[PDB]
Amino acid sequence: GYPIPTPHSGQAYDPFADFTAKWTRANARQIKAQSHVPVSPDQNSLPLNLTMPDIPADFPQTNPDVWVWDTWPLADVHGNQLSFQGWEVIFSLTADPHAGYVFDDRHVHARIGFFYRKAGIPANQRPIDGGWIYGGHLFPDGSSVKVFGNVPMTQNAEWSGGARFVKNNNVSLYYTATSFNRNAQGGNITPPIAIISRADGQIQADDKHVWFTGFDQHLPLLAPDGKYYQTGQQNEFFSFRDPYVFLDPAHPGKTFMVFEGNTAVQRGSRSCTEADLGYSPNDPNKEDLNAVMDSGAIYQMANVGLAVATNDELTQWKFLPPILSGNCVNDQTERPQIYLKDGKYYLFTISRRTTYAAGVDGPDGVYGFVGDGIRSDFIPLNGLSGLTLGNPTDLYQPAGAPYALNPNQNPRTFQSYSHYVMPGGLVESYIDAIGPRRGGALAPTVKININGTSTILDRTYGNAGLGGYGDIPANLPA
Repeated sequence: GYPIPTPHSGQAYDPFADFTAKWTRANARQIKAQSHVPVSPDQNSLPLNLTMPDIPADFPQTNPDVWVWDTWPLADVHGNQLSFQGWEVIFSLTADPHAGYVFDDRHVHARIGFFYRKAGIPANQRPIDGGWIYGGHLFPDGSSVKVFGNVPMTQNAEWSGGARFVKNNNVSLYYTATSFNRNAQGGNITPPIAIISRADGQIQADDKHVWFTGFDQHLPLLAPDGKYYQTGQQNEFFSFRDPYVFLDPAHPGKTFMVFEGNTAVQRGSRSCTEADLGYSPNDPNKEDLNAVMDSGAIYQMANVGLAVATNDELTQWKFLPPILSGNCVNDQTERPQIYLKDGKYYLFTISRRTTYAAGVDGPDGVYGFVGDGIRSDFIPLNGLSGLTLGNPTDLYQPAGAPYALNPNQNPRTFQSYSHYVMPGGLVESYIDAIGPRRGGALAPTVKININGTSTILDRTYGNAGLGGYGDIPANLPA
């Protein structure tokens, strides 16, 4: 019934070289191949080892005054999570739950906030909610939007990136600034503008609180080129965001960045090739290329981009060819991260069931690939499928939506999103929808065992796999 997965070597290339690993239809079709029809009253089709445990429906809010979603720690370029003066510090996308707009209209209102808590306390000794103290907006009002200059706009938002502890500034925040020009119906009057940007500030603390100064000067670093990375002009619905800045010890003088993009094509272009399908000419379960494009799969054109700093100050950056594409497979490979383990390079990226191309299916959650370098013939994890950890999902019934759950679907198919892989394979995420309840709160922290080309969610960790709500611990003092 199911096709032979596209094989991959994991072989490393020069980071500057023109080679892009393909997350192929033959690979992605492995996810449903590995699935089982759920046995009532169970509603999960995924392998148990690739399934996030059920989050309790009585979960606490991270903060009752703030919607919280995509979250990152205070870090260095190695990926270490740092306490500062005996505090743990996190940064979150933030919105107001009592301001007129509904949770799914969060995005255009997003402000980067910070939270803090005393370090060196085991999760099970903290308050159930993780004990995060909300410090407020990280950036001064009006500082971020200066990055767009004098352009027509109705909204601007601060989206995800990273905080690097490093001019008696000591924190560089890499994030995505986005500008919208929308009619009241949410229609684009002009295409959204998405600029990966940097703001530097100073973290300070005493015994009572953490606070920040600076972040007045926002530097535009990268906008899509329309050669490697799709622009608003090519596709008003383009994705360009989620900078992950890191050091590769294979390239000691360099600073790199992975990010979410789309394959740089005009929307509706019949641009998919045999290499995106990834079949043996002899596979009896192979697809026809034109048939795949006719099914509308040409609207799913995810890539993970790579950029390299061109000055010592990391204020100037250059695009390199994309390191992964999911053309005719999925439109979204979000929050890409490079995770170094056992001398290997893991690319983790988050994706959605509802952004899969026709004829391909998989859950919301974390996808993973392993290689010998940051530019590899990346090996999709777990039976050459790419699935690392999915929300419990029946792939034999419709997806529905977090704002309108299909009754025949697992009510936790949207339970978590924006999974971030921390040192020692701990995974931090936010709650979207659990049955009728919307989250905007941090999920229980979870643990994946990363073993070569496969992964197991650790059901010995915390309570049957679930650790503390919003448990984002520092491994090193700053």
